[PDB]
Amino acid sequence: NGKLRQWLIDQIDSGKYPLVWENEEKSIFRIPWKHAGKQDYNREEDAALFKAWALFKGKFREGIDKPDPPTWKRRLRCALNKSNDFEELVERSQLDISDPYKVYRIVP
Amino acid sequence: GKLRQWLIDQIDSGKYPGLVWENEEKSIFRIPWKHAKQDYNREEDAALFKAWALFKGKFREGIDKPDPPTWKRRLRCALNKSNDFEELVERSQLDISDPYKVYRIVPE
DNA sequence: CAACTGACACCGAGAAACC
DNA sequence: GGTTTCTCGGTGTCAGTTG
Repeated sequence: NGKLRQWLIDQIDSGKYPLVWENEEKSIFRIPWKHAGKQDYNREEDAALFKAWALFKGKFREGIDKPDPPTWKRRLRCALNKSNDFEELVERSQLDISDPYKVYRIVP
Repeated sequence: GKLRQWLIDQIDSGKYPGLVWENEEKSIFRIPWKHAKQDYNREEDAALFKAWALFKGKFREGIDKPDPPTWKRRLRCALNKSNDFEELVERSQLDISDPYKVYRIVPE
């Protein structure tokens, strides 16, 4: 249980996702949030985390199921919203720039 | 344990629509399972769920607030974890107008 | 028309509570 | 011990909104 917390911390610390820490206390971080309708949407890099969380919890299986980034994007938002681990800073969410992003926070 | 004899009396009563058998030995029966959408009504669709709460004194009429979600959750959690009831997932028609589930009463 | 969202319902699997 | 319920961290559904 509670695999979402440690998984996301490991994803941010990995740096493999070009989602970064916004402070050095490792308590507030960035996260990309590009809309899948924009002409700047690469289905691979933009939906990389959303696919990974579906691959992690055994929801999407390669070469077996039809890909669907919308469902992958919806599952991660509901997980972050429902989990008592991450509180989103909606007033700091800069969701209207060249590369939109949200801001979250982790508590004890 | 009161779940076995109680449910057998509910199906045999025929008071709830959809709660019927599938053989003459009364060992395989359909249970009406809808999603709370469509023509869902708290009366006819969620009647058996209220009976279990009243039977086990979990809901007093006019005192506790009606909560059909947890009423169906209690009956589900007890029905699934019961060893007197086998869920036949292969005949479980979940993709129809009035979806039902097939349960078998194991003898003992 | 696809994509997105919040509000609400749903779920299984250990962990309790309760015979 | 054996049975019913409670917890919890996810997930699904819908109706309206949005790019």
